[PDB]
Amino acid sequence: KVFGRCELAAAMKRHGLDNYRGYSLGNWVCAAKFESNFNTQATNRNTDGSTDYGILQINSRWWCNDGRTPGSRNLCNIPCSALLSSDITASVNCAKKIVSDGNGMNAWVAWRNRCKGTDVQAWIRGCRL
Ligand code: NA
Repeated sequence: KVFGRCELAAAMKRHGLDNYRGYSLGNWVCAAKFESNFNTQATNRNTDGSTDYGILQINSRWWCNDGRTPGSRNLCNIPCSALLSSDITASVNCAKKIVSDGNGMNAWVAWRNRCKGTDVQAWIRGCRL
């Protein structure tokens, strides 16, 4: 599923992300825009052979099992395929675990480089929320 901007904001808010660990909803929508262009089925292979999955490009090195990332962990206890569903539930819930682990949203490179310190509210402007 490919979401509209406001459409995904509304879905993320439904699933408990708005101000989760002090991170406003705009932060989450901005991260998703630059990670996946709002596509639940986005995948990208990393140089170490791990792969990032879904709307927030969660990494099989630590957070899910895909069967082709040797010596990795599965801290969200899920197959990586779970992070590609039209239903954003598994991605939101594993993201809550990642952002709560010490490094906050700096875990997401696109967030650090393109959203952090920006006017992230723009990302929810015009959305019925
Ligand atoms: Na893994």
